[PDB]
Amino acid sequence: GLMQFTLPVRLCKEIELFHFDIGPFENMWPGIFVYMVHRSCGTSCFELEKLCRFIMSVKKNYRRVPYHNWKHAVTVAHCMYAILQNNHTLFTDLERKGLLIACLCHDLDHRGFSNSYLQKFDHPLAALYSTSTMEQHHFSQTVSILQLEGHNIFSTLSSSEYEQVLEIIRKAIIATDLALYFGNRKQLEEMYQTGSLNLNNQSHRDRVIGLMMTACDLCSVTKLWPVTKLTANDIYAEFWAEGDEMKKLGIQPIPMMDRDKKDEVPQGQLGFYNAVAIPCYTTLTQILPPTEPLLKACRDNLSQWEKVIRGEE
Ligand SMILES: Cc1oc(-c2ccccc2)nc1CCn1ccn(-c2ccnn2-c2ccccc2)c1=O
Ligand SMILES: [Mg+2]
Ligand SMILES: [Zn+2]
Repeated sequence: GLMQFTLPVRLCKEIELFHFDIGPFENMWPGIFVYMVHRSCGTSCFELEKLCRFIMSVKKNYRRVPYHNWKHAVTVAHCMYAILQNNHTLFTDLERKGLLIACLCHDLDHRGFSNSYLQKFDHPLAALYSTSTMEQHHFSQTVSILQLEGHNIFSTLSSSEYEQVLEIIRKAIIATDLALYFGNRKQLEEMYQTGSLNLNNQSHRDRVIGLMMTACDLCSVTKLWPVTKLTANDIYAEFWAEGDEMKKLGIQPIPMMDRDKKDEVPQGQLGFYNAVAIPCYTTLTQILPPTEPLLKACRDNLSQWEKVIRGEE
């Protein structure tokens, strides 16, 4: 109870900022997450013994892949922490509980391959889950870990509160399927502009939480340039492995996954910022004004990719 987590001064200050990088010391990431739960949710939200056992089981079930790894899980949870802390009174007690856990669990047991590669491979998961294949798997893995003895961090919730929080986590994790993002943002855009957007309407909250999940998931594009640029290498390390595996199935991959087309990465990032990232943080900033620093950092990184193309870096 009286056992707080405390970070060194630089981390205590910088963790509050959207653009915080969790650093290369893996052994500090569990402490960083508990710190964020305690400040976001409270020292009472979870039994520390159960939370610590949940965290280490989640870590164990992330794989040693270039990008979709334990560091990504904690990075996405921190972006959610920053949004929740800058939007104090907008979110319920259960929502703050659910979303930090949802973010930590959102890519559980990722193999570094897209839904599309699972389908073309004819992976068993593609027969079990026809759409949002990996995301249904990520939710399935979350429930499994929650049901390990001593791992049920929600035990002190009532039956209906427990069902509500698992429903928050399920929708939050499905929403990280980027294929669903385009339509979710368009609906939120129309709702905001026509003025029909209502945060007491559960279906509306669900959409807002979905966009928050996309925003946290894409948050590598909202870091300082050197972090964004170095994270890009890990992202493309996976894309190019998938492209290799597409070639082994006798299918030319999209250029984004074809390592022979490394040259075109700068223009590819531009399209992505313009088509996905900037739209995402613009709509998020309209709905939740205090998330504007994510939009600003994203615009700064767009400007940096424009400089790469112009030969200035
Ligand atoms: C559209 C395009 O075309 C090229 C390209 C490159 C080289 C040659 C020819 C084309 N590159 C891109 C953009 C690449 N791209 C896609 C998602 N992310 C991303 C950013 C943060 N998270 N994620 C993310 C990663 C995995 C899964 C989900 C999300 C990302 O960087
Ligand atoms: Mg994912
Ligand atoms: Zn992710």
